[PDB]
Amino acid sequence: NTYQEFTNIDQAKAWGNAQYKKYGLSKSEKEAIVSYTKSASEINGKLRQNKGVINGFPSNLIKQVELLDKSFNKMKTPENIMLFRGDDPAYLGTEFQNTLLNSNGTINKTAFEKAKAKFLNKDRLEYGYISTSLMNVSQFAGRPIITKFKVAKGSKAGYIDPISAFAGQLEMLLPRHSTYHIDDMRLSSDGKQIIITATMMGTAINPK
Ligand SMILES: NC(=O)c1cccnc1
Repeated sequence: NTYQEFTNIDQAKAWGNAQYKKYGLSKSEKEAIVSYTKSASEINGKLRQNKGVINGFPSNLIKQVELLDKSFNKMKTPENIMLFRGDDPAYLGTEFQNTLLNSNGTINKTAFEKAKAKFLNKDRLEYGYISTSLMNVSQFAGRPIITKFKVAKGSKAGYIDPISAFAGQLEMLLPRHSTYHIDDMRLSSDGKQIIITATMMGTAINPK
């Protein structure tokens, strides 16, 4: 299976904007998505902490989460696509927070081997929503960990960039409680980054 990889910002925006125009999101769904782009770290943090159980959340956050979940009934990718993220060391676990990079700003080889043993050829379940970009955009592309997600035609995925509170992110949102498989992990040419290739399986949250 081949996955569409956008190579040009204008081409990516054109395609994304075309997708967004057809979603027919409701007023309430749009409000929930706007708020997500302002408060994603709080929302995803609480989802991770509680392993996806939202019963104890404030009433307004339950409503927001259920609206985001339901919005994916309208938001699917029309083709196999590649999506991107940049992550900081803690993404690999607490043990990598202050050990992944050496004093030169280069990936420590012992940490890289430990990360490979931990994640290579394994599944990973994410309790939060996954914010991605259509390309490796500048804002996040200098982070030490770059992930390329292979997302199959028909999968829940939404270009929310047109109503995001923030610019330059080419943001495609993926549903919460998604599982992906780490296929490949290697250092970059200059040794400053870990490039991860993963295959998106899909989400366990499927209302309606
Ligand atoms: N960390 C990221 O790559 C990212 C992508 C899109 C929106 N927000 C964050």
